[PDB]
Amino acid sequence: MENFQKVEKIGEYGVVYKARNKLTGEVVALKKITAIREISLLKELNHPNIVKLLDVIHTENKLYLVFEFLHQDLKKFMDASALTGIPLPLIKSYLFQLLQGLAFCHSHRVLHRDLKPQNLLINTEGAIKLADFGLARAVVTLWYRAPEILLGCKYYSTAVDIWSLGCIFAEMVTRRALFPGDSEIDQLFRIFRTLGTPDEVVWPGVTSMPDYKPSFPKWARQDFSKVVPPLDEDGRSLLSQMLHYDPNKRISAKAALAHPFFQDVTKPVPHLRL
Ligand SMILES: CN(C)CCCNS(=O)(=O)c1ccc(Nc2nccc(-c3cnc4cccnn34)n2)cc1
Repeated sequence: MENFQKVEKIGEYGVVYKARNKLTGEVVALKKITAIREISLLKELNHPNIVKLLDVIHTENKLYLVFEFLHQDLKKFMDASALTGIPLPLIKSYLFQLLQGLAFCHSHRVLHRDLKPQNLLINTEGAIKLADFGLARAVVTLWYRAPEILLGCKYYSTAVDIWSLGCIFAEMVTRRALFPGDSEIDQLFRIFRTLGTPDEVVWPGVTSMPDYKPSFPKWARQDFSKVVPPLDEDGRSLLSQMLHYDPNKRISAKAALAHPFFQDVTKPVPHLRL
């Protein structure tokens, strides 16, 4: 690690730093944290929409991960685009690319588990990539947590990543977080108030989940025309399938890529202020 010089703090698994390789002049993203094996497995998991894991350094009982450096994260970009909003064509491009990244990771049996604007990175060329993948297996925000996780499911599936991405999708479109909960129960009830309290009809087996309680209030479902007004009908049908209660009914990344919404997708370049 004496080969790297910290430049600035990026965020805080561990803390992430923007650093410089004094043995190449290369700029990278440095994260300071059975594990060794799992981590080494992610270094082979390469794709255009996944932040590349360059090296793993295990020393002094400490674990350091070296990642390629990207220009800005989605949280900052959304804040910067708050006045006029991100153009629809760019929103569509970002969603399409992220679905490609998830389709790839999911085909390799790897899930993210904690997708959020903060770990989605973009560059001046118009690309977007997933970061902090698989690490989630080797104050925190609950806004993007899938309902099966909140209800105590022990062995959830790749479907949890689709739910998180759907929430991010809605947020780029409306400039408002879909389910901004500040506690697990508040998060769960916010989802219920919008999508309706789930029951055995729409979600077989839900009433027998670890944290489900017959005493839950029973709210009715709302129309998506009210949830995401500026989104056209193809966008709304796609979003509804990404937000299905039953993990088994929720659309897969692969199936989503074939949805009508993407028939006119393109790759615009963002206006980034660095
Ligand atoms: C809270 N504010 C002070 C803003 C914080 C910084 N936001 S930013 O858009 O300037 C900005 C954010 C990120 C970058 N680069 C960059 N490249 C590659 C990776 C990462 C990055 C971030 N978490 C993680 C977690 C794991 C792995 N990688 N990894 N980050 C540049 C700029």
